[PDB]
Amino acid sequence: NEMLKHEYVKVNGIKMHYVTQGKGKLLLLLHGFPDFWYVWRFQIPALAKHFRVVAPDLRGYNETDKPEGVENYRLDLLAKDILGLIKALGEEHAVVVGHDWGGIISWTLTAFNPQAVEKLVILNAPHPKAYMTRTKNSLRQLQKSWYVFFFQVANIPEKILSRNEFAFLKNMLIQSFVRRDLLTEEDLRIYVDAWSKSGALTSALNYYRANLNPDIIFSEKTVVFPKIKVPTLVIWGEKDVAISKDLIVNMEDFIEAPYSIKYFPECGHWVQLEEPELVRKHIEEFILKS
Amino acid sequence: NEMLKHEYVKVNGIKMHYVTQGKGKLLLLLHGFPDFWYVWRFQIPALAKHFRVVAPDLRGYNETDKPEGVENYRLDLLAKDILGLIKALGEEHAVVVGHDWGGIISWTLTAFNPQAVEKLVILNAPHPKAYMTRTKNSLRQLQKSWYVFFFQVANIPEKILSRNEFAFLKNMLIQSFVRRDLLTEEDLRIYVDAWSKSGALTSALNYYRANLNPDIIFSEKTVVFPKIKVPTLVIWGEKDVAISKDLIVNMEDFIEAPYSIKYFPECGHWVQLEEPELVRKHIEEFILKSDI
Ligand SMILES: [Cl-]
Ligand SMILES: [Cl-]
Ligand SMILES: [Cl-]
Repeated sequence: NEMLKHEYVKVNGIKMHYVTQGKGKLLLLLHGFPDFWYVWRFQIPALAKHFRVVAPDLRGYNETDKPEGVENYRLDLLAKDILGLIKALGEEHAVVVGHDWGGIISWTLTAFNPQAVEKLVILNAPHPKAYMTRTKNSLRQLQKSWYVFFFQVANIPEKILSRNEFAFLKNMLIQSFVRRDLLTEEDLRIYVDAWSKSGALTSALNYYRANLNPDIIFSEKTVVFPKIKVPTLVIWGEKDVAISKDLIVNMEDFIEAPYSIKYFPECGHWVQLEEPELVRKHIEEFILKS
Repeated sequence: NEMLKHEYVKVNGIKMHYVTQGKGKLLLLLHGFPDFWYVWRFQIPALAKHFRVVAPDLRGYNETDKPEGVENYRLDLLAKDILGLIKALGEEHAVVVGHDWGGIISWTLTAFNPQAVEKLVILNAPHPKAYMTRTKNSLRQLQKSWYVFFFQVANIPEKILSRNEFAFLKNMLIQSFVRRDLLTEEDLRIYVDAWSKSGALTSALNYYRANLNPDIIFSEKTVVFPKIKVPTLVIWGEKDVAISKDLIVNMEDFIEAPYSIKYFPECGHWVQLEEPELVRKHIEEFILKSDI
């Protein structure tokens, strides 16, 4: 866009890059792996027609700072980055939309800090308690999560993912799309630029090492996780090659607030790229509802 | 059984435990993970009607020695253990039947030492060159091999697998079976005893660390592997949660000698437990009621 603006702001001891367009109610769009703000390229101008849209690069990604060490990527710290971002942007609360890791962070932010979240929207991101409790008993989820186990190993995943101009990552994306030409060559050049930022791949992989290591996946005991107390919308592409439907059933046990789920039976993990207008529509309607 | 006998023998620098029953033509039964000789409990007395059956515990398992270190579980060493066992049993060769890792070892033994193998029977074990070439290009195989990646981590998988009397491992097995009651309460007690042997879990996991680490899976090299020169029967349970059919089709470069494949469309990885009589019948027919 011409109206899209790049900004950097200090939050939670790190500098965060974001793009923004629009005025009004603050709406955050939070990417996951192996994306960055640009995954929201279709939604930013559309949502910016009625809202102040901010799409940051999460800790470790693209133009945001990249602290060294696995411990710097624990979910508690990632959610504190977003809490800090809302404060730094001059709001008491935001509408928070998260996909993939951005959605895991959003569930966490909303649970522990409901005062900062006006409404929560989740795209293809399991609730932490659901993944922690259920994965060990879902052979289909364990199989879909093969690469989570691969990413635990030091050094090798960085090497394999980066080889031949990130051929693996390009493939991972393509294999996940429900039409396999969903990204253009222009998109891919922009993705490679973000992937090639010094330290970005290791930092992204550290999310898996910090938060989805085998102790967490195969924990004998359930975790304590506060109920969600804000209205919540889940958008769920059912042909997700990374997440089994086993993990999104029954979110209401975790939510003490209005809850709605919109299934997209013929979309996969990148629902916002596959049905960009329907996704935008559902978001706008849910936010304008009250 | 009453006629089953336990023995220990020194081979390839380690002491190996095995059970034996029967007299006549020597037949080896080689288990995989997370089994030991006892996976062959149904087949041993039945095959002992026509063969001298020997079912060893592989290096690292149950009553066999358990050398320290990942490097001691490379496939070449494991195959040399079995070559040594055949020699130690007083014969020049044996019929070799292998399931899972025992099958991978059997492919390797047969390729590099064909004079020691009379005939080869493989149950749900991909040819090493097929797994090495194809896995990295097969999303379905990579997904099925989630646990291969899990097992690469030091210490943690041993802890998780062993906790609460091997609750994980029992679950892993059950989720892999397509028949009920393959493990009775009595069988489970016996399994837990073997699993609990000092160093056994680490040694079993070292097969995956030594031979199927991510560098090996994703390597852009083709592997050298001799052609199979002994008659070979592959038995394949199609509902295998661990191995994609991508890895068993198209053997043509790999085998020179006569080859037969028997698919079991309604069995999984543990085909010898799920259709024990049909599996035994195909083995007996192939070995003793052969062609040219
Ligand atoms: Cl749950
Ligand atoms: Cl749909
Ligand atoms: Cl069958």
